[PDB]
Amino acid sequence: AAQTNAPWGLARISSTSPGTSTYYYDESAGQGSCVYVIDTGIEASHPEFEGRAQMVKTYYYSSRDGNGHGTHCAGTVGSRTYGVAKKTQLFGVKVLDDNGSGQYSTIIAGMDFVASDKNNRNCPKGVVASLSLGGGYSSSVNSAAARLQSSGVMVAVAAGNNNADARNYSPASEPSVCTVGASDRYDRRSSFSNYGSVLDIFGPGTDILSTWIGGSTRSISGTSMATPHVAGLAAYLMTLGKTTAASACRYIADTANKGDLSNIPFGTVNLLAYNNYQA
Ligand SMILES: [Eu+2]
Ligand SMILES: [Eu+2]
Repeated sequence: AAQTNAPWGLARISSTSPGTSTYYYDESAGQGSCVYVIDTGIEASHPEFEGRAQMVKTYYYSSRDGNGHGTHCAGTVGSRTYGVAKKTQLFGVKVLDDNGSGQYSTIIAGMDFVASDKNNRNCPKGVVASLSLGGGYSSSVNSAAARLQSSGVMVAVAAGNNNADARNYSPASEPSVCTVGASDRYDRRSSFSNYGSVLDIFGPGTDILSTWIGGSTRSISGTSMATPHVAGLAAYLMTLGKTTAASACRYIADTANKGDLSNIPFGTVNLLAYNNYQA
């Protein structure tokens, strides 16, 4: 399948070079997989989700996304026009308030929730969790992310936006999950992206168009935007049978575009997520 005039990040993940505008992908499109988006919520009524999104848990007064951040990330995973895995099922867990903030105890509870809730869901091709959030180092937050991965869920987390070594941020610094940095449309590391030995992979993160609340769309930047590209790619690859939740991060790294990025400090991987699609 081919999507013409696609957002640049979708085109980039299906090409060996920058500057293309068509997203090439297999028609299976992540069907049979499930992605939990652990964030500010998802506006599940947005037409771009086609009935494939639902809220399953909130830690606040309402399950509504009053911010937009979670709806944008969910759109990059699996919306029709803006998503990597256009037929996946999306589940929202609201651990962040409508200002985009949340306490570590609530974030931990949301990860433990997903590890249990997945046993109630029909996800024959596998389960992914996308965490576009983080803060200062906490061993308890890292441990919760490690538990979620060990339970059989592919965990993708943002590296952080501090232009610093990700070893001082959580859950980015947990080795056992998939820690995602950001790149721009010219194959440079995004100017805000964290780096360091704990990063596993880069994805598109500067000027990413996706869904927004009120049935709208908007372009924003961050490692929060790169993370759902990798989460959606994992769901897509699991549906094709190429990898499993336990090994998806390693498979993505082994099959990535290598050496294409500039402004990568010594000691950080030079790997950009790539779907290896061949018609
Ligand atoms: Eu190349
Ligand atoms: Eu890792």
